[PDB]
Amino acid sequence: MNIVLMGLPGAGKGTQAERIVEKYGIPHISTGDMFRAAMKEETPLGLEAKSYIDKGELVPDEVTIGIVRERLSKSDCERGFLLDGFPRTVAQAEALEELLEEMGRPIDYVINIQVDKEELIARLTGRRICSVCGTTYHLVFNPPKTPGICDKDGGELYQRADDNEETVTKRLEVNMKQTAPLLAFYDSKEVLVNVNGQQDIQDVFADVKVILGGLK
Ligand SMILES: Nc1ncnc2c1ncn2[C@@H]1O[C@H](COP(=O)(O)OP(=O)(O)OP(=O)(O)OP(=O)(O)OP(=O)(O)OC[C@H]2O[C@@H](n3cnc4c(N)ncnc43)[C@H](O)[C@@H]2O)[C@@H](O)[C@H]1O
Ligand SMILES: [Zn+2]
Repeated sequence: MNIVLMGLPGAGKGTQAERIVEKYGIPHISTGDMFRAAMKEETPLGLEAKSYIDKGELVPDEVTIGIVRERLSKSDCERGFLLDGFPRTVAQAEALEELLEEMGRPIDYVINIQVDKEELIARLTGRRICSVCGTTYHLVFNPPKTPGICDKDGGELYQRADDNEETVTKRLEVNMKQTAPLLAFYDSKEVLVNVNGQQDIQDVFADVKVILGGLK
């Protein structure tokens, strides 16, 4: 099961990836996670990515492709894999198509999670993450028992640095522009499948399961 999740910022890719992971046991390769790890450790790759991430811009293709190429250089990815947030440009997708052809591991499905932009903005600006355990909540859609605090550990919830309104607006603008031709690319390859992301989490995942059930 060689799967790409795509969707505009806030579409719920990470939420669905966690479920896909737990059910099918394929590795979750998240560029967003990998960049945030590098940023937090202040590595040279981290500091390079940060200038872009903090503005809501894409990290250049050169470094991104190269970190993904080799993440996929691993024995855990022979089962299959779940790419979350890569590719997000046609040039990324074309690099990935080549690499995977050579690797014998071409993409089965690209699952595109579709959510109205108004809701996307609400999802991102209202997201709150536990500073203690990393659990994600949402002010409206999945609120804590006590506002501002994690149910599990009493930890303070915070808003991610790139989830303020102005950075969200930039992130949507950047990704809307790149998503248009990327979807055309994967549709021409006949691997694109759309899913309605504006359902409860369990129902979105139910639709994902129908798609992937055939690849168990
Ligand atoms: N390939 C690449 N090339 C270049 N640069 C790259 C790159 N990949 C990354 N980058 C760089 O790294 C940066 C960060 O990357 P990235 O994190 O990949 O940005 P993303 O696509 O903007 O959107 P998020 O990933 O923030 O959210 P998500 O869609 O996973 O949503 P979640 O599941 O949390 O859910 C969102 C919220 O909604 C809630 N929620 C989720 N599902 C539902 C639902 N079904 N109903 C109600 N609420 C829900 C959640 O609780 C949560 O509060 C990029 O901006 C770019 O700078
Ligand atoms: Zn917590």
